[PDB]
Amino acid sequence: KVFGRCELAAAMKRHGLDNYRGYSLGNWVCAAKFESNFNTQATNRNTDGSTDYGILQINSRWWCNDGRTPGSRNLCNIPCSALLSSDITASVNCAKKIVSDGNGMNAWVAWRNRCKGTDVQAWIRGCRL
Repeated sequence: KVFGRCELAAAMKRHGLDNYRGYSLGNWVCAAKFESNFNTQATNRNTDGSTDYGILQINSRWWCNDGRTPGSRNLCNIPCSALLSSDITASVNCAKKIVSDGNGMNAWVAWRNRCKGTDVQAWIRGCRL
């Protein structure tokens, strides 16, 4: 599913991402925009054999199992395909585990290069939350 900007904003808030770990909803929408262009079915293979999945492009090397990633760990305890459904539950709950520690949203390269330090708040402007 390819989400509209405000449509994904409402769904994410509905899934408890607004201010999760101190990150306002704008961050998540902006991260989704640049990681997958709001497309839950986005996938990108990497040279290390891993693959990034879903709206937030979660990597299989550590968070999910796709049965072909070398030295793969499945910390979110799910098949990577679960990160591709129109139902964002899996991606959201896995992302919550990822952002909970480590380096926060700095875990998302696109968020770090296109959202961090900008009016991330703009991505929710005019939205029907």
